[PDB]
Amino acid sequence: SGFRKMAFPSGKVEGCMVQVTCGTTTLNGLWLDDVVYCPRHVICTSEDMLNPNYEDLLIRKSNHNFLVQAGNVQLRVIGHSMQNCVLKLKVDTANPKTPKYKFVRIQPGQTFSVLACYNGSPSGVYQCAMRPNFTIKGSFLNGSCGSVGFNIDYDCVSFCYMHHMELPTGVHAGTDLEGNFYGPFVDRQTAQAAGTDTTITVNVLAWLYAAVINGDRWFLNRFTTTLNDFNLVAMKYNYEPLTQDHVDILGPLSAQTGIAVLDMCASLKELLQNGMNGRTILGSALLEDEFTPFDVVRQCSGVTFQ
Amino acid sequence: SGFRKMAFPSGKVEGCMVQVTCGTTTLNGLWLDDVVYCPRHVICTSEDMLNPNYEDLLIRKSNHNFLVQAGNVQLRVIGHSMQNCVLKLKVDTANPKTPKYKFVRIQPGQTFSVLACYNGSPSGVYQCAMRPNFTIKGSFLNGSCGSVGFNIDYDCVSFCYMHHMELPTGVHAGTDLEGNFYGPFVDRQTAQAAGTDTTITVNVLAWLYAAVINGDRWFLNRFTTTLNDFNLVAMKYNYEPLTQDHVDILGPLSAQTGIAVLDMCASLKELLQNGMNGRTILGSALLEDEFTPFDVVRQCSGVTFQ
Ligand SMILES: O=C(c1cc(=O)[nH]c(=O)[nH]1)N1CCN(c2ccc(Br)c(Cl)c2)CC1
Ligand SMILES: O=C(c1cc(=O)[nH]c(=O)[nH]1)N1CCN(c2ccc(Br)c(Cl)c2)CC1
Repeated sequence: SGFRKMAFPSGKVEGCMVQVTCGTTTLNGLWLDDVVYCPRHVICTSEDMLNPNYEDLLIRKSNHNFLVQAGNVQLRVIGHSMQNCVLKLKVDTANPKTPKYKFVRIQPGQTFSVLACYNGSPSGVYQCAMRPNFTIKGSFLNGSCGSVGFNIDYDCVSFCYMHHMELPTGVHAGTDLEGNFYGPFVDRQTAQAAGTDTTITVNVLAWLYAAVINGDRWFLNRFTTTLNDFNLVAMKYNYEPLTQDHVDILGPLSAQTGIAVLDMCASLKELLQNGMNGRTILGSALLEDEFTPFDVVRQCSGVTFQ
Repeated sequence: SGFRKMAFPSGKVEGCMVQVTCGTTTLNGLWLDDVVYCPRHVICTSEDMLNPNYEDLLIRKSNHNFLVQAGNVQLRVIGHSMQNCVLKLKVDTANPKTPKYKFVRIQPGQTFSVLACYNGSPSGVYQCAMRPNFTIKGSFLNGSCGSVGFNIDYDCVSFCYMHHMELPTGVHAGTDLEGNFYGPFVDRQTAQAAGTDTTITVNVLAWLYAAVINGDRWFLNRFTTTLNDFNLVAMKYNYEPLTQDHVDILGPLSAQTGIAVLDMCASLKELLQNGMNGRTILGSALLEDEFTPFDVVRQCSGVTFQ
């Protein structure tokens, strides 16, 4: 038992991280097969950041302008292209540690692990959620661009995020691995703001089920509510509305605890209207919304990865 | 910027995890050079768990009673011995992925990363602290025994924890890699209880410095206190006393923020006596004590690992 913010083991990804230098700018790249992927803003200088024309900037570059290092080994760049906001550097050597992988775009509310890197070298791993406003609340310092987010499905790494920038409010923004930005952001050093965030309701419910599994039951009650009655209260507190699809997803947790979803919604309704009154749930004094139903099952039932 | 519960990258450890079977009992082992380390209670059956005599139990075993699997490859056990509460299985093949490593015993209040494993296969990584009562608040299911805790110093893995059991209160207990139990626990299925836990004061202060670095300043004030005045209040709230050694350790964070340690102690004194009044610090409504001063520096200043 117990419940922790658990990340995926990062070994399969650590062997793919490289350092990419263009001019006086260095950041991280992702080396799969014979391609290195990195944020295209590595080709910007100080004069270009405010309003870059990436097509012009890229045509003025040659392969030898790009220095790629995998530890000590230097990778020779034999070609380069741009795919949306990502630069694809073709190199002469295919990464022998290339895992089975795919590129997936995730949805708001889903979670993934982040491998924070500096100078191509892995620094730490942590779990986060894609927020409803398409930002993530990450932890990144200067030099972290090109760090990736991933999930592990069986033996397959699903890459879903590459880090590009920090917004003024301290939250982070990036792209999928096809270079399409999550959210209405662009890779230029202008003043961009995220929209208002909301709380991920289906995740809060999954976490309340994790609490019950771990012996925290004080917030339960005998009432029940309807989907429309709950959603009417949730709207008032900046909570995402709950759909029938969310109810079915919570099914396995309802069965393991014998507590129906709509029963749990009534408990959440009370917690929203009255607060926790100095009591905690799973060691938190706030409602946690960065665990999906699958995260809870994986940690409260058990799923390993070969 | 940002602040997350960050674990160390686990790749170097994932290549050392193996499955160890003795009879109908399977758990995880740590394979370094030509030795596999695992909890000695793998040699217990149902009749032995209540009052095991491990010397008798071990003499009745031969090398062929121990099945060790590294993925698919079977490792031939050519010898076995017992070191305190750990079994050392000598195998015919040295692990070629053996990293530079050492065995260290950590102190209460220090943090480490846990690689949770099932059937020799890594499942997740998370950060935790050794509590003042020598337990950890982990997340472990049936089959997790032999999972290890570690820190990474430069390129060296310092192994500090091997998981042995869950106590009745839901917290976890284990040994260092020499097989010496952290705390007054023994590997028998009797009713053992942890002593009362206290809050790790130097860690709370480090976290308040992380908050200031990340722009949370509402709890600051202009007062100052003495070490003895603070400790008098901290004792009342089940907080570890603060020593001059703790003050020096916090030095780098005091310098980066310009806020003296004793100034921060006065803020903490107020937070203990008045509460947070519905306000949060770094997204928490409770005082967090599982980040050391070094954790904060590493995340709020930057340290990678080759
Ligand atoms: O490495 C970091 C960084 C990431 C982070 O999350 N937090 C932090 O403090 N620093 N930066 C800032 C973004 N930057 C950047 C350069 C050109 C363009 Br065009 C754009 Cl859009 C961004 C590259 C360097
Ligand atoms: O795998 C787990 C486990 C760990 C955990 O943390 N949580 C959980 O639920 N299960 N166990 C329980 C301990 N057990 C065990 C066997 C013999 C002896 Br003698 C002792 Cl002392 C313990 C081996 C099997």
